[PDB]
Amino acid sequence: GAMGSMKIGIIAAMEEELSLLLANLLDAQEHQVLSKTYYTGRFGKHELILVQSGVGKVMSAMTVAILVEHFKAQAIINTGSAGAVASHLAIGDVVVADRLVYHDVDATAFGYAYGQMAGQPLYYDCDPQFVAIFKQVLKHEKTNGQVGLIATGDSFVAGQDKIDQIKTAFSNVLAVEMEGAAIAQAAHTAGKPFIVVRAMSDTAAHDANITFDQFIIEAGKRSAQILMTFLENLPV
Amino acid sequence: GAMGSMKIGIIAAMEEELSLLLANLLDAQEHQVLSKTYYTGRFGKHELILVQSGVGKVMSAMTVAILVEHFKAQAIINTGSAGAVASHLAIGDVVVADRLVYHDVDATAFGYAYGQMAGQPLYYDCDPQFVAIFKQVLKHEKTNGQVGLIATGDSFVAGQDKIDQIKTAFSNVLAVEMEGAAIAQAAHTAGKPFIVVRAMSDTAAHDANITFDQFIIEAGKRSAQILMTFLENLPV
Ligand SMILES: CSC[C@H]1O[C@@H](n2cnc3c(N)ncnc32)[C@H](O)[C@@H]1O
Repeated sequence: GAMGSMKIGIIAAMEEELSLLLANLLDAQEHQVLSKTYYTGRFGKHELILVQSGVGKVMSAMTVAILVEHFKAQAIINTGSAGAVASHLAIGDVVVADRLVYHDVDATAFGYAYGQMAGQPLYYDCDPQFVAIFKQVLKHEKTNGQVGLIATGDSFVAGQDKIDQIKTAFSNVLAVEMEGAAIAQAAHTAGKPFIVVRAMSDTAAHDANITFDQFIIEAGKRSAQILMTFLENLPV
Repeated sequence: GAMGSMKIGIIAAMEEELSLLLANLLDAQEHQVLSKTYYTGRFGKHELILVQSGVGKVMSAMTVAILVEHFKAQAIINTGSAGAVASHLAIGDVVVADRLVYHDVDATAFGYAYGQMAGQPLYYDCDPQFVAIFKQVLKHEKTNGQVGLIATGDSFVAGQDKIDQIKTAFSNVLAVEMEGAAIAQAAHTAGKPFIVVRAMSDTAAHDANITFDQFIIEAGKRSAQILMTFLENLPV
């Protein structure tokens, strides 16, 4: 592209988390690759490749490999919903991850840290460039958006017992979801900068499915709006 | 004749199996993609792509995505070793999985069965021809083995109480390991037939007096030999 324009891959697990970004994409074109639809186009000064990956670690990690190998993405961003687990964090609030960790990985029998996949770091560090820009977006909005740790696992967290297990393991976790550390692990192995941004759909309580169904449209929308302000502020 | 020469991706976890397969490839070429090493060449009537397996769900999902998109694999074979969890299996027996399931996935709040990923079946199905052909190789070579279920999660499960929990949840499980169902979920998403096979490194009672890393030296060679027979018996 011109100057420092980037090709940015953006992954949302579900339709509600990608619809608004698609409504913003200029010069859009669909592509079918490994049975998923990728949408190329422009936003602000950058080129995006959007995809609805499907939920969880395997689906999201496949889309990072194809975004980098096939679409030549230079950065990877995940957006969508999450369950709020920290104190002082409500439904509709935004968390931008500065680090990702798995809460459901136990290879401690091979002498790894709890949460650490073999052959990987325990924490995946979001790009510090992107964190600083998103930190300034949240600041300018002047509400309750936070930057901190998001934890991932292949489970939808719904109950105090699994909140307590996660916070015992990682006391500073803000929110939980099913793709952020998977996308971070994949983009880290590919050598490309990444970040995760989420808006809270629920508080991961025993009946969190009912709350998620109420708020998933809003959570997808809110995460996407913050992401677009970041893209407007990412220079070239 | 039918589909002709099949491009087959082989994800081999045992380094002595991968070295023996590579030693048999015609026109062997080395390739780096997303920082990982793949070998392409021919064996018998087929073109192969060989790669060392990574560990866990995310590295498995990237490997299948790259084998299919970059190298145009039309089928995925994943081999390795794992301890038995069913009582009747002996050290060195070969489990040919016909189904894979996750033991560590909980989206039950939404009404899914335990183990079932959102948007997926609870069990993934290995290709029925590949399962029959492998079972026949074992029979022809008078090598003991069994067809059945393998359960996967992003943990190494060392505690027997946790093993018994997985057996309570999935009654017919023969063995538990860290990549098979992610290979299955990724290859199925891609629309490619696949199969997962494991040599049993230990019995359910832990009778082995050789370690896993020692077991896989000679087992990797045995598994390479069985695989090359399977590839000779895969029709064009
Ligand atoms: C339908 S499975 C839940 C989907 O929404 C996100 N998510 C939203 N709230 C939660 C929660 N409480 N626990 C886990 N993942 C969540 C996940 O990353 C996944 O894509």
